[PDB]
Amino acid sequence: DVERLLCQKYPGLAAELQPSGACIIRGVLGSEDTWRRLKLYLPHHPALHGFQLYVQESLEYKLYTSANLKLQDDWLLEDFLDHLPKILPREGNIYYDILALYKSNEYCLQVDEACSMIRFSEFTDFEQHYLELKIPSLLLLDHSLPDCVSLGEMLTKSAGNLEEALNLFRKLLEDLRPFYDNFMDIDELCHVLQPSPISSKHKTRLFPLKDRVYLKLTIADPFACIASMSLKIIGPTEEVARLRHVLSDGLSNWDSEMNIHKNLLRMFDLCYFPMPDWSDGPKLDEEDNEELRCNICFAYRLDGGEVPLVSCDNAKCVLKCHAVCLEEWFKTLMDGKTFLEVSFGQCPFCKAKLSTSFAALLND
Ligand SMILES: OC[C@H]1O[C@H](O[C@H]2[C@H](O)[C@@H](O)[C@@H](O)O[C@@H]2CO)[C@H](O)[C@@H](O)[C@@H]1O
Ligand SMILES: [Au+]
Ligand SMILES: [Au+]
Ligand SMILES: [Au+]
Ligand SMILES: [Au+]
Ligand SMILES: [Au+]
Ligand SMILES: [Au+]
Ligand SMILES: [Au+]
Ligand SMILES: [Au+]
Ligand SMILES: [Zn+2]
Ligand SMILES: [Zn+2]
Repeated sequence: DVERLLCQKYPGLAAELQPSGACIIRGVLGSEDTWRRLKLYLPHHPALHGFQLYVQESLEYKLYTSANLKLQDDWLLEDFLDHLPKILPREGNIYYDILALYKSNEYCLQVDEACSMIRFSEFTDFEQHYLELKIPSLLLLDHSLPDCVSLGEMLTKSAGNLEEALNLFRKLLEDLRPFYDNFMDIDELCHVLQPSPISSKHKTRLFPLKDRVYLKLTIADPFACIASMSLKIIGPTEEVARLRHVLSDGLSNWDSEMNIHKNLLRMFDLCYFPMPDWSDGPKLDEEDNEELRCNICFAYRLDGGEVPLVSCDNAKCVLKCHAVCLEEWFKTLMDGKTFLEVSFGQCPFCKAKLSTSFAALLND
């Protein structure tokens, strides 16, 4: 309807309606030699009067009402938009600054040819982390840290010179040690199945709790490590059902003076998590049916390191599956309604109960 006109003529605007018969348009409107950040309130869409335009003049938003700004008596939204852009009214040296930072025991600083970009790395106590900026922009290129962090935004607003940038970054690193430290133990003492290749960026970890039962740890806010912590039990219906109670209790009894790993051991009454060990002897014995490969894709490991973990309650149904290879089945089954309303579906193979706890492997 209106996002139509917004799509063809204004790709940088987002028209959000309200059930309150109103309409808010935010986004960017542009002319050939200028653009503005914009927020337009329209109390009476499609009538313009009573309009409330917020244009970012610099640091703050400037407000335009009918008193502020004068429209035409006949204009519609379109008219108002393609008209709007015309009606609205020591410095130190960076190369020196690089040389200033070049030598240091706390990080190696690398300069690209033509010095178009620089890269900090091998940070002390965070040797895995790195930061790349454009020169002399100081525009954020690549970097470690979960992608959900608004580092770019932080830099532009809070970092004036190269040194200020470096430090803002090392600041977050310190802020992030609890997040990182916490995954330290889980990575070394648990058998982490996904992410296949673990990186400074991943806010997640999936590992086995016991035979047939996986536990997926996920940390929404890397700065609010435990506040944003979240556990999900994945496995056969009854195991899931059973363990879900343990989980609740475990959280209620959370020992704040213990990290997540040890707190999980506490939670599930284990002195250690299941993990491959030389003491398992040589496998061979058992020779799990040669087919551990999905069973739909006929692949074992996907381009993203996904692995066949899905399995019905029926011990006798040899047959596993990548969650994504079954993504629709999981959504066409439990569409909307929560998984306690829908615990399972039918094993498309033996018909057995198939826990919908696996849908948890989706999305991410
Ligand atoms: O007798 C089995 C085994 O128990 C312990 O080994 C554990 C190990 O501590 C963990 O990594 C766990 O995930 O699996 C291993 C095998 O059960 C003992 O430490 C080990 O010496 C012993 O053989
Ligand atoms: Au568009
Ligand atoms: Au709208
Ligand atoms: Au140098
Ligand atoms: Au280096
Ligand atoms: Au984030
Ligand atoms: Au934590
Ligand atoms: Au033990
Ligand atoms: Au359907
Ligand atoms: Zn698959
Ligand atoms: Zn089955």
